[PDB]
Amino acid sequence: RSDSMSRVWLTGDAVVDLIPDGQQHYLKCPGGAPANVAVAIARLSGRSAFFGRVGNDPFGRFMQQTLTDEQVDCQHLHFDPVHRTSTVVVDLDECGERSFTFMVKPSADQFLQLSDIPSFQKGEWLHVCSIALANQPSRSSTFAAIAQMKEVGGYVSFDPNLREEVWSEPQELQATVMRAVGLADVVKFSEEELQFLTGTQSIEEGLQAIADFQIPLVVVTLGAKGALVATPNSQQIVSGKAVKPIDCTGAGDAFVGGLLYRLSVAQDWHNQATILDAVKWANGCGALATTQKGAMTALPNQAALYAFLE
Amino acid sequence: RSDSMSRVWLTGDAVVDLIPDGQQHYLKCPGGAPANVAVAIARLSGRSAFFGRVGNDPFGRFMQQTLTDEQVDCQHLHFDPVHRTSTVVVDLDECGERSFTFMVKPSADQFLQLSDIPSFQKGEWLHVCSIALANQPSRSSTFAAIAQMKEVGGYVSFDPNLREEVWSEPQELQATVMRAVGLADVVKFSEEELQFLTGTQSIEEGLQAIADFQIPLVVVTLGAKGALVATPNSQQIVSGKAVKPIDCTGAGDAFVGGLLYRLSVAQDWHNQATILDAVKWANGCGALATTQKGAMTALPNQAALYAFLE
Ligand SMILES: Nc1ncnc2c1ncn2[C@@H]1O[C@H](COP(=O)(O)OP(=O)(O)O)[C@@H](O)[C@H]1O
Ligand SMILES: Nc1ncnc2c1ncn2[C@@H]1O[C@H](COP(=O)(O)OP(=O)(O)O)[C@@H](O)[C@H]1O
Ligand SMILES: OC[C@H]1O[C@](O)(CO)[C@@H](O)[C@@H]1O
Ligand SMILES: OC[C@H]1O[C@](O)(CO)[C@@H](O)[C@@H]1O
Ligand SMILES: [Ca+2]
Ligand SMILES: [Ca+2]
Ligand SMILES: [K+]
Ligand SMILES: [K+]
Repeated sequence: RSDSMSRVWLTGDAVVDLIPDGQQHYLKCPGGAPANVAVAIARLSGRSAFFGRVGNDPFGRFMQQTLTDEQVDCQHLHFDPVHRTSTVVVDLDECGERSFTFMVKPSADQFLQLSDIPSFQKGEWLHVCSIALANQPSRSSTFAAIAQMKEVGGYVSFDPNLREEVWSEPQELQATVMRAVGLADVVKFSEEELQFLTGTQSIEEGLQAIADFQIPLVVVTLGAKGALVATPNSQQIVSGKAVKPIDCTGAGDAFVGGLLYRLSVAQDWHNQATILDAVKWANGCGALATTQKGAMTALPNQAALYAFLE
Repeated sequence: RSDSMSRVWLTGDAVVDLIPDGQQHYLKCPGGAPANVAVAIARLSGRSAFFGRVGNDPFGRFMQQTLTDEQVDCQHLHFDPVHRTSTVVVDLDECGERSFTFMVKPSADQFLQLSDIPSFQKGEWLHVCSIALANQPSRSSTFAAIAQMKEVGGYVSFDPNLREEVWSEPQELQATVMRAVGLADVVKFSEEELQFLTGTQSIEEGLQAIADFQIPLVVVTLGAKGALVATPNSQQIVSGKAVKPIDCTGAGDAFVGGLLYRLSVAQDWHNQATILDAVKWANGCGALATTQKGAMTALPNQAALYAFLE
């Protein structure tokens, strides 16, 4: 027959990450979780497309140029006439949520409109993170996009990727995020995120707490220990090569990029061997992404990833 | 008798200027026009104090640490619980307003409150720029501070320092700025600013247009040609050494710093010889400030300034 490379849509925040380098200097690094995933998929020769809003400013034009250079489809990237592109300062002493300071609140992406959503098609993927749910109108626009992708027979990937300070009403984060968890085909958590969102003290408890959601695939990253893969009535650990991280920025998005790339090119992404293989790629991408400063810098192509996987 | 070094109060925006340096890098430079003037006065061994608002964030704490290191009194620098410190990207191909992109709108300084204003005393100075007038509540708070300084028998310095993009209602800029021009003892313009604000095509026309304001001292900077000094029924050019600029960022604030330092230590700042001498210092400071990247970096001490003046 013929191969079927499905398009992956990414939406949310494209951001400039200011990363200390020699510091009284910052590296000007392209970033923003869904932009990172888009570039990760494209670098692996996948088919990714971004829709959303950046600012009509140099940082916004920098992110548009970056995504375009990386062969990400940006036909549906919009430039807001008023609001500025997200600008984030990174603390290299931390990893994850604790490492980021958001200087632009609310940034242009928070003003995502219904009209920004492109036509979706059966079999396509949509990936979203929680910053897209942080404030209106992006929150309601993003939930509408999710419902539309489900309706047309596409698939939904959700990575909470929690950044509480972005929420003008942080008391709304837990419920809003769990509503999106309830819409997804694929959900990726860090260990801490799963426990926080479900109010549990163990991964096992956390998984039992969302069993009612009947999620096809839940993946819980375990840092160096790889990832727990949860499918209906089944859990297993998939572990890869451990590396000493130089810059953890973007590791989780790289992980999601490898995962979604392999799901997107699969005959049937629900196939258990397909999923386990996709997580092996995800682990490899996550490790490699830490080897250079910047979320996107070390996102691997297939030659590099295969060489690393052995 | 005894010398009388008057305190100069500065209020408005303290900002982090991101200046290309090796660029895919930015230099992280302390800045913001009234913060620049405060540091310029302190470096010349004057008595400067800052009141206003920065964000409760690393950039805000960086500016507090900077002003403190520079011996600027920061007892009245406040940290806003919600809004972020102003962050500005600099274009080295431009000078003045055209070189700055404001990423944080509205930044913490725009939320200056009546309670942020310190007690003023007779003979003290207050210096303000137009960003403090850009939006509420800072606009009304700053006009209140101005009226209070006038009432107690202090002096008011105003440097429009126009940055239109900071105004949520830019159609209000001209009238709002000219209202402040009408309150000042000392006003400093660039040539372009004077003509723009008065809607005239020459400096001479611009000066005639504000004659009705009965301003004690108007200074119009002329780039390398020095400055025009306008006092009642009198104008003269004061020119100093021309330098080849390396980074024009902060030149105008350095100029104001030298000017206000010498006015602040004078027996009678209205004295014409005093004023002309103060402008000679101002010119020297303006030139020296261009010799390094960053608004504050090359603000001179007296040893450097005297050596440059000859
Ligand atoms: N030292 C490390 N060695 C190998 N892989 C790592 C390492 N750190 C992170 N990763 C990889 O990248 C993924 C992301 O790691 P993680 O710390 O859980 O990021 P996040 O909390 O954002 O999900 C891991 O699942 C793992 O596959
Ligand atoms: N090439 C230059 N050579 C000497 N002095 C300069 C030079 N450029 C700027 N200055 C000094 O610094 C001041 C500020 O210059 P200017 O270009 O008018 O800045 P601004 O437009 O912000 O007021 C000048 O009045 C002048 O005294
Ligand atoms: O996941 C890493 C990414 O997440 C963010 O914090 C927000 O989207 C970015 O600053 C960073 O590149
Ligand atoms: O006058 C120079 C200063 O003016 C600003 O643009 C705003 O206050 C700063 O970015 C800069 O340091
Ligand atoms: Ca993450
Ligand atoms: Ca100026
Ligand atoms: K990295
Ligand atoms: K400079």
